[PDB]
Amino acid sequence: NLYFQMKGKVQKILIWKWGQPPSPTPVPRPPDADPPKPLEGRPERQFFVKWQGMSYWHCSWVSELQLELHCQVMFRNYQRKNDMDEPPSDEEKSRKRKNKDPKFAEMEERFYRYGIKPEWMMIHRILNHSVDKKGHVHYLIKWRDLPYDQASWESEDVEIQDYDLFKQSYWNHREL
Repeated sequence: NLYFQMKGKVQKILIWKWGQPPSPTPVPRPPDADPPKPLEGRPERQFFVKWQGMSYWHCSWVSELQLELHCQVMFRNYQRKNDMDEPPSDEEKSRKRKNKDPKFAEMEERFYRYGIKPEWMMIHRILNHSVDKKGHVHYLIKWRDLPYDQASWESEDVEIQDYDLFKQSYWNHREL
């Protein structure tokens, strides 16, 4: 991925940071070469977004240009309310102690430090399911500390804490 993926429609910008420009260095060398480096570009703004209809697991980054081309009205509002030269920053000393767990560390670097509460990515319960013509199943999930109306679908094949434990609960208590 030499560039940012558009996953759907952007719902919200959670945060932004300055970042290095796309670079070609990442293009694999052929197996028949032996013993090239580009000059560093102007940093640009990168944006962490939530997508419409999708849980916090899917939050990813987009470029200023993608926001300009695809959410100009909502991006125009964002720019006018926010400082666009300096980016944004009980809750404190326990982000520290909880972090010595490596799955937490990883989630913290990837998600929580950009404004996602840990609970928002935890299954509260499964509400329903759907099947493709393929037979792949999706589950409509209520997340912890988020309303029912913010329930969202996830593929069965995803890796969320105790996903499978909840699936079995859903399925056991469904013909009772």
